[PDB]
Amino acid sequence: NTKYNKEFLLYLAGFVDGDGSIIAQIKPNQSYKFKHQLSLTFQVTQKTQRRWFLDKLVDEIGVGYVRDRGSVSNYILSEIKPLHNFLTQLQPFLKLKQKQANLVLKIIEQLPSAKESPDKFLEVCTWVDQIAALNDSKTRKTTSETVRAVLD
Amino acid sequence: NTKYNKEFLLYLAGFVDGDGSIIAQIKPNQSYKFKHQLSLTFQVTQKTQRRWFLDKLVDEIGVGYVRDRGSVSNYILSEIKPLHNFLTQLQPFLKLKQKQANLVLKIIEQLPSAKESPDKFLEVCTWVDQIAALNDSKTRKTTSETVRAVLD
DNA sequence: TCAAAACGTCGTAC
DNA sequence: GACGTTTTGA
DNA sequence: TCAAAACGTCGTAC
DNA sequence: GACGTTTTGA
Ligand SMILES: [Mg+2]
Ligand SMILES: [Mg+2]
Ligand SMILES: [Mg+2]
Ligand code: NA
Repeated sequence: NTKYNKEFLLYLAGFVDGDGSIIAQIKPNQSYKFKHQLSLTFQVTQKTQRRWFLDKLVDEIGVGYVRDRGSVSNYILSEIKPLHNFLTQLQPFLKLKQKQANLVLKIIEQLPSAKESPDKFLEVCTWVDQIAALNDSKTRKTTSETVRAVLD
Repeated sequence: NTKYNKEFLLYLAGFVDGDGSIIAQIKPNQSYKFKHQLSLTFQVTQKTQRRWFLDKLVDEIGVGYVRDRGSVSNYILSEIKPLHNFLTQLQPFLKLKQKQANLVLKIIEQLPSAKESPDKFLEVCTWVDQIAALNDSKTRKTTSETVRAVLD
């Protein structure tokens, strides 16, 4: 796992606290044992005319990709291992999004265990609730309650 | 002149590039010799529920203030001397807003001479045009062209 | 006559 | 910014 | 059954 | 985020 430079992390942390997102999702999906996917995403959003900025992020992070949705574009990192490595290093410098970052870390490390028991899986969905609670969440639909209602 | 930590400036630069604004305005105002005020503003916006972040900033920058504006709040720095001192030190770390930062500095250093001649005043106004051209400017009204007419 | 503050509005870029 | 639904390709 | 990508919309918080 | 109009107080 690559070691990121501190100056880079410091600036990136600031910019993430401003225009980034640390996202956790429970995605209803019939092909999973517990009928839901656990989905983590690190994202940085910027007007497409400045997507060169996001393209640099890819070079500097060395992983992830940029997707253009129209007037706006996103840097995206969803790969679990690279995500853990990156957040572990960024986390210390976050001020607005530190708890979310850490909750993500906690979730990733427990995934293996969440696969085993419906209970441990339900607990983990709770951590996702905390992430969403900390964020400026407005259009969320699938929660730990949703999972509890399905595991029956 | 108060001298800021690099760790501080690096994180703040990222956050500014994200959620900050470097604003230059020509404010129509009859009480001025050229019938407009030159206004410089450094601004950071954030949901009012995260005020404390902005309030911390005031302590850390040691100058400026926070204004709650309903559901959103703002850190503001308008005083010219601290603004020059702060921007001079922040500028090396901005990626998105570095050019307007340098333009603000130039304007500040020229203000005195700009008050002497309408021609120099006009030129300075063209630099504020440049700052607005760099920003995601959408509702601008007063430009150097409008100053130009008035001085006629 | 000026620097600075007070207060308000708009259209996205998050 | 922070979600959503559905598809891919193991 | 899964990790990850593809693709889309909502409601502000810039 | 990035403007706008109007007021304060030396
Ligand atoms: Mg923000
Ligand atoms: Mg931004
Ligand atoms: Mg923003
Ligand atoms: Na904006």
